[PDB]
Amino acid sequence: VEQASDLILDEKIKVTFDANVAAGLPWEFVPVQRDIDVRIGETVQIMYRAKNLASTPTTGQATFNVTPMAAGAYFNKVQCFCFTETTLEPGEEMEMPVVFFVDPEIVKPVETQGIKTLTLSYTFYPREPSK
Repeated sequence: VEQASDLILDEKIKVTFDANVAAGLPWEFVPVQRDIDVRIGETVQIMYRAKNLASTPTTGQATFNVTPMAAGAYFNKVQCFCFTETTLEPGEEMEMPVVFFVDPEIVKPVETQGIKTLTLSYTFYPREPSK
């Protein structure tokens, strides 16, 4: 419920935020850490910063894959309305909080059965004018 307060058994989930950026998004999209720990629900705060380094505005409606492979399904809050990243003029600092906690239901099916690093491959690469 964008908390977990039952699901939080003291079992450690790792998560590994592979934040990639390419030309298409000429924004200084810094990961906070490459990774986090959550105890399977432990509802953390991890911000992100994207500072625009272009000479004209861009958009930033970037694709993400929230899975090492098997899981994805067991990611809590795979999408929502009001995408954080969006649009910036040539200079400005976007920064936004994120919250992330893996569902312990991951440790149920044969699918995953050991899988517990909900790796978020972010690919910041829509369209660049000329930075």
